[PDB]
Amino acid sequence: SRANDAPIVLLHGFTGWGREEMFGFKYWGGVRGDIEQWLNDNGYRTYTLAVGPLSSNWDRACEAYAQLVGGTVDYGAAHAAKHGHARFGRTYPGLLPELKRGGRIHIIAHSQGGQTARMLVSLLENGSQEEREYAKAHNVSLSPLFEGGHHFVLSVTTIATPHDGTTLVNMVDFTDRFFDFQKFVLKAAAVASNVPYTSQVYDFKLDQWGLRRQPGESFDQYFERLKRSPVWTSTDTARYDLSVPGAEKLNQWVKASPNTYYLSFATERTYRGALTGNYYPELGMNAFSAVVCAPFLGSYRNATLGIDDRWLENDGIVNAFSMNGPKRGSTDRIVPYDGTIKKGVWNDMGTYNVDHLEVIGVDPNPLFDIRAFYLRLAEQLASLQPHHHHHH
Ligand SMILES: [Ca+2]
Ligand SMILES: [Zn+2]
Repeated sequence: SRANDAPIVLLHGFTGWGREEMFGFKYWGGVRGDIEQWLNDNGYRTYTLAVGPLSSNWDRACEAYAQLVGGTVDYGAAHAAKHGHARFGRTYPGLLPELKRGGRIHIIAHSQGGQTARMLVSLLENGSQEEREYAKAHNVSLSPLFEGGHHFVLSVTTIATPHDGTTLVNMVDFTDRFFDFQKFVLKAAAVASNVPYTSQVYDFKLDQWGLRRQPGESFDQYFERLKRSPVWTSTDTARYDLSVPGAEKLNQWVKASPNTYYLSFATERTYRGALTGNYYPELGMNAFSAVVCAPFLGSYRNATLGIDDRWLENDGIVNAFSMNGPKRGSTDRIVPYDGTIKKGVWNDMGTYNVDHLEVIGVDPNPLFDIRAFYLRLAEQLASLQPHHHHHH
């Protein structure tokens, strides 16, 4: 039973949006309903974050912080000068003002949101030495997020997160397919990609970059312009952070806080071929994944990059091997769940048979009791004890 009162905060990956976006079709729930609503009705206070889907984890984090405490998004002076984008972003009212008063939160994250959640914890706790130094050498102002000392997160839960990246980015035509993936997600919500909708619909929130869908332009047309923009061609991008090498760099500095609980959930929707060693998409896998991504992920090898047989099992988007926690270029410890949730370590909760999109309800799966999954997760989060008295 209940040991803490901390609210839950939901966070997406390389696709995602606000609750008011996509005509109310939820990222968290999809065709199965509204996950946040489910948790609230069952008494687990829950909120929802919406950050730039194609943005670097660093940008998201700066966005998350601000969206949480309120204020104007500060990407940090050293960071903005480094990558040529605006230092300042969109302003937010603050979902949880209580955070500045001593309160904590639980983050549940999907896909790339996992990387972001980890980074956010790091920045909250340690800040950025680079930013502090810059501020002092150029006499510029500094955001609190970079000063360290913030203790907002009691726990982080990751679901189908590419902690060590996804080999997907290695597809010869990754660029066009990744955008076809966005198009599929749009379709999933009954939204067309070839129609110049006047209403916002899907805000990619690229304020830092000066990018936005223009009037008369469909999603298909906007994606052609995004493809050639800095959010797809620079290192400060989700595209980079997504790669195996990118994930490893991020792992070099984004470490697990000894004051925070970490939970990992893995996904797979594949079967192994006996003659080839490869992995193939199961029945029921989202269409797109099954035709476009799955075959590549379950067959792609690269020994010079350390991609071997353990990397084949995938969930249609991300290699399963990458989900339990960051390992490549990491000092984080990963411990198998033995019935007891330990602090400052990745508690590997196992592997669940559902794809990348089914786990959040964007893709239908009648055999997966989604509500029960999230509810059981909320119960475990609530039982988390802030203080663990060392015993027999
Ligand atoms: Ca399915
Ligand atoms: Zn940036």
